[PDB]
Amino acid sequence: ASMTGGQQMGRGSNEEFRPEMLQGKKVIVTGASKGIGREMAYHLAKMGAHVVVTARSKETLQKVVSHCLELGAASAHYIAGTMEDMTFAEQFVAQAGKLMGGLDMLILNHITNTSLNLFHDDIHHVRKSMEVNFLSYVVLTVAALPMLKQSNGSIVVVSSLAGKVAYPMVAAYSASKFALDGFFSSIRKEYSVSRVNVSITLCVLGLIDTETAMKAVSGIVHMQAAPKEECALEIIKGGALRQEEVYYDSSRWTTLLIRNPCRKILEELYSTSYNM
Amino acid sequence: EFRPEMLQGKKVIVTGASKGIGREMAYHLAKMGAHVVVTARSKETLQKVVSHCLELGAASAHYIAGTMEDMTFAEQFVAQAGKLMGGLDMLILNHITNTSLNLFHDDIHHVRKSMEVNFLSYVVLTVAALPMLKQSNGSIVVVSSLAGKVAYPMVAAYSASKFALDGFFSSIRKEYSVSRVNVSITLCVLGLIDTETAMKAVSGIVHMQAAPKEECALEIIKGGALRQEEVYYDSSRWTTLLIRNPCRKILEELYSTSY
Ligand SMILES: NC(=O)c1ccc[n+]([C@@H]2O[C@H](COP(=O)([O-])OP(=O)(O)OC[C@H]3O[C@@H](n4cnc5c(N)ncnc54)[C@H](OP(=O)(O)O)[C@@H]3O)[C@@H](O)[C@H]2O)c1
Ligand SMILES: NC(=O)c1ccc[n+]([C@@H]2O[C@H](COP(=O)([O-])OP(=O)(O)OC[C@H]3O[C@@H](n4cnc5c(N)ncnc54)[C@H](OP(=O)(O)O)[C@@H]3O)[C@@H](O)[C@H]2O)c1
Ligand SMILES: O=C(C[C@]1(c2ccc(-c3ccc(F)cc3)cc2)[C@H]2C[C@H]3C[C@@H]1C[C@@H](C2)[C@@H]3O)N1CC(O)C1
Ligand SMILES: O=C(C[C@]1(c2ccc(-c3ccc(F)cc3)cc2)[C@H]2C[C@H]3C[C@@H]1C[C@@H](C2)[C@@H]3O)N1CC(O)C1
Repeated sequence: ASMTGGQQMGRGSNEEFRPEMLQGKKVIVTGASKGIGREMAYHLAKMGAHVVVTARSKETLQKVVSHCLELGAASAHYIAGTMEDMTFAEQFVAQAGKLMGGLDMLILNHITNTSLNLFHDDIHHVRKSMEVNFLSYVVLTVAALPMLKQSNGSIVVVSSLAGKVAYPMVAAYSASKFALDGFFSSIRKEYSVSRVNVSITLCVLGLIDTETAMKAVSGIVHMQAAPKEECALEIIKGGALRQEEVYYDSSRWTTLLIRNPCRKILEELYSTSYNM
Repeated sequence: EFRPEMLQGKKVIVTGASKGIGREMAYHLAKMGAHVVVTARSKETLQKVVSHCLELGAASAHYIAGTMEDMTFAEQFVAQAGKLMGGLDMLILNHITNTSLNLFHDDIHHVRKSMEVNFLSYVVLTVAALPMLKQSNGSIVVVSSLAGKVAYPMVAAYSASKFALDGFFSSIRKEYSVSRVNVSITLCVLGLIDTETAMKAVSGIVHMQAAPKEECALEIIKGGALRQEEVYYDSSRWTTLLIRNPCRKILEELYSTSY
């Protein structure tokens, strides 16, 4: 332990993933009682990492923690509460970081319960989507940044194809996912010039075979769903490799067209438009 | 091709119209003979715009002062304006909360205020205006930015609110298409303009070739009247070439076959 030293990241480490990259890493996973969140928890447990999981259900989180330790998690803990409460979001991070003695990766995955419907007048759902899916993520980031700066850590933001392109029946949801891109892509550029060695991974996902998604699309949307296990891993891979964006969808056509080279070009052209 | 006669007698709302691009839009509409209801917080500055609008030949010109931080004011403003003009043909959403260029550290109050003013009030204003716009087969004009399409440092909260506008309004545009709601949605993606606020905020930080606010305001009205989905306005030739996302339109068309 004390007689041990070196680095997992060398030549090729920016390109090829190894589960050893997550060995002994301190990770937070939000919305981890089910779906992709729970699948990410499980993969991190297997890779030999420390985990602190959160969601509103204490019972469901207990089950995840139990199973997480069984898979070989360096440590597994939960803190239950709602991400509607900005005070809970802020203290959760400090309370979670106390448990692990720091933080290497912050996985922001939770969303407020959403169903497919046309927008008419539900301003409460518009506001709640902005608060839970976007604002809580900002609060969690502010609370986690001192620890991530110490560890030269990572922020992993779970977004959607609906956070890159427009879709009907998800206006409030899509607004909150687009906001994530605007916010986190802007601070990534600030961290670059301020030499803050905290990476930011935005994960653009298509349909995933989670219970919630399958029930929500039932009889409304007829689309191929990708497996939640592989999705969870691809998210962790991009985070560990410090990739700016991760794309995961069933369609070959999506993977080919989702990338925006012109955005990357426009963003480069203003390096020469910035003072000290 | 646009014609100023398209706005002749039209019932238009212009938000954030006491100065800059908003005031320039209020002036162009008055020249075209539209009925106008302008808003911002400054009663004095709005009076000057109304007077200068009636001076340019507006069919009618009114102002209602108040803050877009108050969702109740936003909702009631539309009904109030709708009572004044006897309906609505165009809703121009232009206001934003006062923003300066700074690195993000812990200002969650500015993140929340940016989402409330620059995004949420736009949604509130739209909900309140939609019955009238459905009657007139009207238009919604959303003033966004290049920072609402690409990432920029020192504007995290602002950029988040402009990206949110794209997500929201582009999604409801697709819903209006399938629900056969004949209300068009124009998202205006603007580059650096020569307004007092922007010229002051970029001073000693960034320099460019500031596009004129007069022409900008007209290009916004043009896109709205022509019912264009998106309007792009910037001084750079390279921006106009790279700003468009054809692959997004292609991907959006592929998922139309799934419901
Ligand atoms: N599923 C897909 O097809 C798909 C596609 C694209 C993107 N994504 C993204 O992937 C992520 C995970 O989706 P999923 O389908 O795996 O979700 P899921 O199975 O529905 O799980 C949602 C998780 O968030 C928690 N949560 C709900 N409300 C919350 C609140 N108020 N405060 C805190 N946590 C809350 C849930 O537990 P409690 O209810 O007990 O709180 C649960 O752990 C989301 O960011 C989603 O947008 C998924
Ligand atoms: N100028 C540029 O370079 C540029 C570039 C890209 C995009 N844009 C977009 O263009 C639009 C207009 O920009 P501009 O440069 O013309 O702005 P501006 O001169 O700063 O005008 C802002 C307007 O919003 C009002 N406003 C501010 N806070 C308000 C509040 N809480 N409630 C209601 N009204 C409020 C202001 O007046 P009061 O203080 O009296 O209320 C004023 O009428 C914005 O959406 C901006 O993002 C501009
Ligand atoms: O982000 C999600 C997943 C999801 C969604 C969103 C949009 C549509 C969709 C598809 C074709 C259309 F034409 C219109 C809408 C269907 C489902 C699920 C349902 C609902 C909203 C959102 C998050 C979860 C899970 C929530 O429960 N997705 C799947 C898309 O690839 C991006
Ligand atoms: O949207 C605006 C205008 C504006 C802004 C935003 C970002 C930068 C910028 C430039 C180079 C960088 F590298 C980083 C940031 C500079 C100015 C102005 C200042 C401030 C924010 C925002 C709205 C108004 C006017 C508000 O008063 N713009 C001009 C860009 O083409 C898109």
